[PDB]
Amino acid sequence: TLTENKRKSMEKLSVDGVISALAFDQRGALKRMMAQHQTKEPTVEQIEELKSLVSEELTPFASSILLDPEYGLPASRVRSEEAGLLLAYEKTGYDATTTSRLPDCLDVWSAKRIKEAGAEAVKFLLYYDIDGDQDVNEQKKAYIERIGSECRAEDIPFYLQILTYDEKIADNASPEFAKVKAHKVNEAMKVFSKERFGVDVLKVEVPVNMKFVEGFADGEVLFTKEEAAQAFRDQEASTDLPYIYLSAGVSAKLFQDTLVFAAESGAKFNGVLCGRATWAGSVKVYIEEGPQAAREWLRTEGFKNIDELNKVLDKTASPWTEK
Amino acid sequence: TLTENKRKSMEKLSVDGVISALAFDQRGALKRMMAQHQTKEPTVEQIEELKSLVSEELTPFASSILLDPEYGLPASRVRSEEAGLLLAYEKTGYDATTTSRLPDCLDVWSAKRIKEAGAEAVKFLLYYDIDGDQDVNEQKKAYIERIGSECRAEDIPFYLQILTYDEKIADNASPEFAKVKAHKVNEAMKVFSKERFGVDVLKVEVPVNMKFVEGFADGEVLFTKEEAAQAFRDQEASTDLPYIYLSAGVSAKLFQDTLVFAAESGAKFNGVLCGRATWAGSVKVYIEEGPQAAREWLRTEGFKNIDELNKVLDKTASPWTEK
Ligand SMILES: [Ca+2]
Ligand SMILES: [Ca+2]
Repeated sequence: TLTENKRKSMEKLSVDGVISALAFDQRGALKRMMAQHQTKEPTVEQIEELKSLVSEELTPFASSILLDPEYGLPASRVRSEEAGLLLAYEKTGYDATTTSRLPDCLDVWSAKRIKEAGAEAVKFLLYYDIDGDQDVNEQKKAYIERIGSECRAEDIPFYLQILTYDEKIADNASPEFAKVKAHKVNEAMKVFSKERFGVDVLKVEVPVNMKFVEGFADGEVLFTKEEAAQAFRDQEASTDLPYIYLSAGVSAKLFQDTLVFAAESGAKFNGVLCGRATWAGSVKVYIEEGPQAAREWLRTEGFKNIDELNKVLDKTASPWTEK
Repeated sequence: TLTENKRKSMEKLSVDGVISALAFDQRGALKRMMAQHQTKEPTVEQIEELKSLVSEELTPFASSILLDPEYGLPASRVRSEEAGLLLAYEKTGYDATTTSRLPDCLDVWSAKRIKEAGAEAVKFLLYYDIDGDQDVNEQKKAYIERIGSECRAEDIPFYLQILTYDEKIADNASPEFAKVKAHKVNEAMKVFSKERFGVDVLKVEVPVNMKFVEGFADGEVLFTKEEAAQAFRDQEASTDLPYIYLSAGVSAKLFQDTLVFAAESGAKFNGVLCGRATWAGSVKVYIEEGPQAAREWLRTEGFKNIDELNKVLDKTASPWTEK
């Protein structure tokens, strides 16, 4: 169920019950991309400006935009008046020396402060290995309970992003991980759909690596179209919450093709929180050719990208209202 | 204002609006006391047992008991039927290699789990130097906001304990700290009485080191009685929340005389969360003579301490229900 304010907030993040959200809370990742044509270390001014350019030019075509409080608050204030705002709550990345990947909130932030900054949702990223250390997962579950409680008190939607992994499989893109991905994703969704975690929307991976599915694979084939289709249906059955897809390790085209396949298979996903593929190109242009060039790229190539995505969403997504 | 459930919980922790609570969530501190008396490391069983003995013998004379989830859950189950339960939420102690003393919740606990474990309040201890690093304090304030929000969502009273310190003063028993203690205590109370922190009751230090007050001092005198009295009045004017005193491990007699002085000075404190001043002597007995001897100490010296404290509370404390 949703409280009146949470419902209203959800409405501000979507169009006709579909979430077509632009993800741009990248921090370290964006800086690194920038580093790729580096006269110097990329500045705070540069990072914040590029987020503002993307926000200004592309949010007229997105139902909402996800930003980080570190670099993204200026960008958040210049978003289209028709677009809602989500703010990221987690610290980026994880310790590569250990396998625990424990969650940690931004040090001077709280759900209250996120709401005060104008957000209509709190977004939090959790790494979860359902088969991992039981004590680690207990600590993780407790952490999410806390955040869910915060969001209930502040009456602001809780968007929980889950990225799955295996403590013992180094590469998420490996065939080894592909074989267990459906299990990692769908079981994690079952866990955090439980009422006690206070989640309003799940941001999740597609439950299969399409690069190993028949018809989509350029190399080894691990799954038939039917087995992949069943994974999407299993995922649909793993939660009664609204859920939306993230894009990871795939091109814009493959992602869009996957949304088509997802819908064809019977998945009732309620939209996406996608970004990188849409605005990636603007980054090279911005560093090299300046902000005015980047603005033009976003107005042209940028619009093309997000518009193609929206037209795919129009024929594949299902409304969260239709619960 | 209290919600219906918070009020009911406050009622279970109090009698006629006065909190006569027994504090025994000590961990590191208890371990240190125990250290003073034996060769070996204290065992889990010994810590759990002594906590259960104090709970069994003394909670018939307290309106509630504060315990720690780590060693205190068995003790919580054998408390008097008439006594309420608070559970601690913070990890014990602080990092002595730095001056920030940052707060940290127990890893596998949440406010929801504390409530599920039968507690009628969440207690959290924060070290705070009002004059300290501003970024450190911003992080501390954000952290308390989160907990206050949790407690609002779970509809469970939030007891915030504040222990003051100075980043540049090593010993809080020193005359140097004594001269700034009132400032540290009263300004901290003011800050954490702000609505945004969601506190229901403050557990605080008396705003004076009584050992340096004329009439109480056996050595150097830093303060006249009128100056000490004014600090208590300043404290009363620093919050409109209920507040209760901790004993800080002074003698039972000095704590009792302090409460009388507080009341005479004009402090409208609403009770105590008193630990060491009551049961401290049981530790030596339990270690050296065993549980039965400790039980007999509690039934005699322990009772005498808490009985005389209750008599003093009866004539000094002010009801929270008058608010
Ligand atoms: Ca107020
Ligand atoms: Ca007052």
